Amino acid sequence: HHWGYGKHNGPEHWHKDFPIAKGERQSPVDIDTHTAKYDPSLKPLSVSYDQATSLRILNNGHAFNVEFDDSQDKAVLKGGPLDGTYRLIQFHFHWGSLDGQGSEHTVDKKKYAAELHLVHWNTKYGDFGKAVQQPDGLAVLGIFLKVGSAKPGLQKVVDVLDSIKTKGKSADFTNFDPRGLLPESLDYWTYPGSLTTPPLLECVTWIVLKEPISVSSEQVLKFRKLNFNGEGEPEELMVDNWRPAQPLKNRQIKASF
Ligand SMILES: Nc1cc(Cl)c(S(N)(=O)=O)cc1S(N)(=O)=O
Ligand SMILES: [Zn+2]
Repeated sequence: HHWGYGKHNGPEHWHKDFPIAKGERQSPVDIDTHTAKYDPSLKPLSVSYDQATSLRILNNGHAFNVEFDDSQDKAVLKGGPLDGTYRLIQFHFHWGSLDGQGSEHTVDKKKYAAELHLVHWNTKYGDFGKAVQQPDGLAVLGIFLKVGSAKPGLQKVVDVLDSIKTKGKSADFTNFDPRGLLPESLDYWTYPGSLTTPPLLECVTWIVLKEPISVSSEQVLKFRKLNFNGEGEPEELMVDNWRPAQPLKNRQIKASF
């Protein structure tokens, strides 16, 4: 009875195996644009993905991860609310069964069709495993996806999904440039949170971009063709793999604009 997004193993059940699910800094959260405060102390956000080197893509049973070689100082996120440098390790998405839902963070309660998460770990902790055990171990750059014009830079990801339809399947995925998934503006909201999937560790500094990227209906439809189940098992379409907004509690969301 592994965790998932179904009625019997979904978000409302996670607290049993992962008590921190009801913690003080859980993610995602609803971003109230009028309550968020502009913070002039925020330094410019720096996204340096020029030397990013992807290794492959994997269907982990709940979504898919595009993994990067993080053994060297490449693909770094810094500046903004961050102290030091965070290295890119992987990115994945959360999406819905319908265009009207799919994102984890919401803006004034608005749900986007999907949400992209570029995960980075604080280099002062040596690696990802040690980083997640620290309050400032990770920095996740979140980007909303809305349905409209196609996103050319996402097509290579979309076309490879056919080869990893079921849980456990992976495929070589090199030379993918994550810069093609970024919107024009780097304006963002930031707050201290957690992983949105079990183990739900509260080790994340969230940086959510205000500007969404547009992807075509055809592109997101292919995301929905993936399977939660493994090869040869009853088909369970991989959709609605998003956790709903959690209590903000004692936290303030800061705006870079
Ligand atoms: N490993 C991992 C790390 C982070 Cl930080 C996040 S998220 N959703 O908090 O960005 C999700 C995952 S997972 N289990 O989906 O691969
Ligand atoms: Zn995520």
